[PDB]
Amino acid sequence: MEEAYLALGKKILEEGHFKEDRTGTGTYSLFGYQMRFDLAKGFPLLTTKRVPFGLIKSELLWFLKGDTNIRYLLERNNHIWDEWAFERYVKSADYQGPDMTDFGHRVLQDPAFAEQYKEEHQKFCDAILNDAEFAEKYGELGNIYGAQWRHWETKDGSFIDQLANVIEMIKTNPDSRRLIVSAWNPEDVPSMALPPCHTMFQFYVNEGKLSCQLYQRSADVFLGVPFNIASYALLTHLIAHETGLEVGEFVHTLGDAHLYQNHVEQMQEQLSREVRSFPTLVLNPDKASVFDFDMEDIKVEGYDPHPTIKAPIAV
Amino acid sequence: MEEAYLALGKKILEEGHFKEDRTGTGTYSLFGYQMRFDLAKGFPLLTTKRVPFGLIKSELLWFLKGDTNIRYLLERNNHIWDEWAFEHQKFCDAILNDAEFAEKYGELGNIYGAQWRHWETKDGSFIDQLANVIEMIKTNPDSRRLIVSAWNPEDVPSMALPPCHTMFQFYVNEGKLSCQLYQRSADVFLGVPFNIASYALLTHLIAHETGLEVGEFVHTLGDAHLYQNHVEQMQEQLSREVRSFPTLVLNPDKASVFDFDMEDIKVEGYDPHPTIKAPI
Ligand SMILES: CN(Cc1cnc2nc(N)nc(N)c2n1)c1ccc(C(=O)N[C@@H](CCC(=O)O)C(=O)O)cc1
Repeated sequence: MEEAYLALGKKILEEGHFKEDRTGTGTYSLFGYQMRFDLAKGFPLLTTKRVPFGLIKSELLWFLKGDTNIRYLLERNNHIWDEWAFERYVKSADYQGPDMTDFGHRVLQDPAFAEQYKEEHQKFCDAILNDAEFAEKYGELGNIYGAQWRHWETKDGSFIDQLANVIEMIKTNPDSRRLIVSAWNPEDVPSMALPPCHTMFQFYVNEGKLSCQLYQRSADVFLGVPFNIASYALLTHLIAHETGLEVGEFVHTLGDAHLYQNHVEQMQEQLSREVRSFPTLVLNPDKASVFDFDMEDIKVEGYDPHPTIKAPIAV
Repeated sequence: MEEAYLALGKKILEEGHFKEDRTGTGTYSLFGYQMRFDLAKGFPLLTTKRVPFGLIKSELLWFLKGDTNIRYLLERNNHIWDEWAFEHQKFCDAILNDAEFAEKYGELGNIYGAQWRHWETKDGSFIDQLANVIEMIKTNPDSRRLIVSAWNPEDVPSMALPPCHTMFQFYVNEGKLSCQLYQRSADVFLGVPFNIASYALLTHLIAHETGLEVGEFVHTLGDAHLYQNHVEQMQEQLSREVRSFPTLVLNPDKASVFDFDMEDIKVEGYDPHPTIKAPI
């Protein structure tokens, strides 16, 4: 239930001790958490603030087609993966605009700098979208979620399609205890723009219902977790659709659940709002495979949330 | 709290879903569970039934030193894998006497020790996950990436018993080390008690190695299942009055944990109820 999520954010506000982090922003943090969402009770897209499903869709599709290049994402006007690509670009030999050291923090404090970042960011996206050589070198994120789900590279010159295998074990072996997809590949971690935040997931089956547990090593509570819940819920409806099954519980397990110190006013303002009905997910009955779904094949209807609460993304 | 485990077995008896596998094995089942153990309240060896700590020690020391060979376990009366290795005593004996014969037939290959200390790459090199996470702990305690993984999908479909312990994550706040463990499948009566002690000891060992106090051990389960002829044994356990967990005592005169042998790990104040027997 939404309440479960809202309770996480309260609990970190109350009890989460302060902890320095890679990004430099600062966080309040807990270790070890578990939220459950019965998906039969509604599609878990938060109603206490507007959460952009279109962006959740395209990021999922992007993960399922096995792709790790932002061009696809930018073609559908999704900029949620932009900064890590931009950061890679500005640290490269090829970049020659103004010094973008520390842009993640300096856009908040310095207005003529944010304008400069805004300019460079705009030429970066237009280069990715219109220069195939540039897209190819600088849209790339490494072997992040998509590469590991579809094309986990083997020792002897091949690849394992993890996701597709697990879908097929669900169909023929619904009681197996190894319905597991991992994105944590120790070989590829240092190559990755970021190691996987949602690290690994497991499926389970009882009386014709499909349930999923996610292990998430690092959980950005205000910005990310609303994405991840919806992302993994959508994935579960997709797999239940392909596999001919009803939809079960999504269980969200966390390692470091953190509230960025600059998300606190947002998380308090979110707590002051009454919970509304979850929406209903709608899928194309004509599509048969998880991997056949496109943007028009997935809608959410009945979504009537409270207003957008803006916050700054860490790094 | 030991009551977290006890509520878990009680919830399985009450709400667990029955299933029956190809061999004809019954189980009662739940998906998604989390138990926490505050290690400053005591070391979580079960008091409601006797749990054999020696076997947990020997087996954790064997994973920790990266050893995949039974000779170590055999020198310490631990027998839990001399089946996937096996006139019987002739073999056990020969492993224990002949210097070469142990290497020839006592190797077990790919399991926790090899995966924690020796994860093979494409170019033929090896990653020592555990060693690396220890230096990360000392040098970057605020890291959200203190992860060790036992799950390679290249090797799982090939292997005899794929790891029930799929990954663990460390965490540090205010001079205190915690560990969360994701376990994809769990024997609630015989395995889980065995696994709570193991991973709490691991946490204690890594805290000693890095000069930290112990925080929590968090146990997260996927498929948690009670075998149908553990029911009578689980019910018998829930009728017994919880006691205080005991105290772990680690030898303070050995600096590194990679030198710890059986004699250097002691449990004090351990007053469990009688051993409960069951099939495995
Ligand atoms: C890609 N992604 C997953 C991802 C990757 N690295 C991360 N790194 C950190 N520190 N925190 C995260 N949540 C995070 N998340 C993200 C990234 C940004 C937003 C985000 O800024 N969303 C805004 C803006 C949405 C919009 O474009 O309108 C929101 O209001 O929810 C969400 C998910």
